[PDB]
Amino acid sequence: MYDWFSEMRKKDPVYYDGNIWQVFSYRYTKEVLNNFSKFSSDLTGYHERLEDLRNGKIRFDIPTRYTMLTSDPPLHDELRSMSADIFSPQKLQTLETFIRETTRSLLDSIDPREDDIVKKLAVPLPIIVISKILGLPIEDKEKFKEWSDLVAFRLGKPGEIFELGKKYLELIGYVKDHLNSGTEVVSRVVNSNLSDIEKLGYIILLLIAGNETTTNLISNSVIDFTRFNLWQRIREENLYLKAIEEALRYSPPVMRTVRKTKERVKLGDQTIEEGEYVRVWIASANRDEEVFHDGEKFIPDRNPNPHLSFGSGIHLCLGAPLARLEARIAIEEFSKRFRHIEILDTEKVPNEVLNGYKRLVVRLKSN
Ligand code: HEM
Ligand SMILES: Brc1ccc(-c2c[nH]cn2)cc1
Repeated sequence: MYDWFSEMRKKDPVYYDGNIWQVFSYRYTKEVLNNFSKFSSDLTGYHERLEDLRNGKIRFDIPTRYTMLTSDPPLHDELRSMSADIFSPQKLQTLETFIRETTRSLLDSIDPREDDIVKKLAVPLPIIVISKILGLPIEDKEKFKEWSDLVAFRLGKPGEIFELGKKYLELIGYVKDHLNSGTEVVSRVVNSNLSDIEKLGYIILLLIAGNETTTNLISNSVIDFTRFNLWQRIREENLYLKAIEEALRYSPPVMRTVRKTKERVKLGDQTIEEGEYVRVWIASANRDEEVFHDGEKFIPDRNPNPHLSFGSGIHLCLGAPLARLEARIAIEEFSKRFRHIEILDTEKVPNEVLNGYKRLVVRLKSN
């Protein structure tokens, strides 16, 4: 991947293959993400469908097509304003003790002789925390893991990031069943003037959409710290903050995102017609030598680090404060708890957009 990224950054940072456009450089990736009025996120016809969702002309549709992720202002801003305070660093910091205690309890379960830390640590932690945050109970741990795994790039369905089918219908039933038992942010959504379809979409987005990405950050951090032999230096030079930021830059859990042009636009030397998909490679931008000195090197105290792994602009990841907090606490506690790590076996996430591990089997020496 990354050698190809370098080639495109050098010869062809803005590339048309006869179907869609792909962007590989930092400057044009950032330009795309921030220019919401020319590069639209409404890939599912949310704006076009809004009135008939709300007046009930549209009776049946896929709830997760219609969330803030696939909308433009003002609809986007109005949606996000209902939960933006909950996910701010100021408000999340209350949760620090709960997350730290949950982490150490997950660490307890680890057989240091041989264990899968994706299965023991990285997968359960985001699910437990978001369930706490939303007041939506984990009734079946296995169902919640399966629901979290529904998240995927979906070829030919732009904007759609959920695998559908029987599992998805079960998720919907679950949310309907616990609508009225949630915390205050859930109540905001439920009591709003959104259509039922939008309400379901919104709740599912918050409950499920962030689990695997956060799991992937934790897994990728463990891999990166181990492979480049940084555990001691990070521990002793207290580099947790900047090291996790560098893991974000170097091993982005979300490799790319996409936009659709609202009008003819110019991006660098190229002219993109209206109604074109523009895929923006976060992973490649994150190594742009014009922005990051020695971009191919993992530097645990890297500074500055304006990486695009949470995006940029108005859609800048709502969960970024939360993901940073969980990851930092997970790594800190893990680092405090174990002296030595050997990677015994790995299985990557196999598909296009998500970058992380299905299995991470390690041998550890505890203190
Ligand atoms: C390491 C973990 C994570 C990474 C790398 C990540 C990445 C991203 C990226 C790149 C975007 C922008 C997509 C775009 O511009 O089209 C985004 C948006 C979003 N993310 Fe995350 N994310 C993470 C964790 C989370 C978590 C934990 C949650 C929820 C609890 C979450 C919820 C959202 C939401 C709701 C949006 C839409 C924001 C909007 O449209 O205004 N993410 N994320
Ligand atoms: Br495919 C895919 C792309 C982005 C997600 C950002 C995602 N989740 C939370 N923030 C999830 C799946």
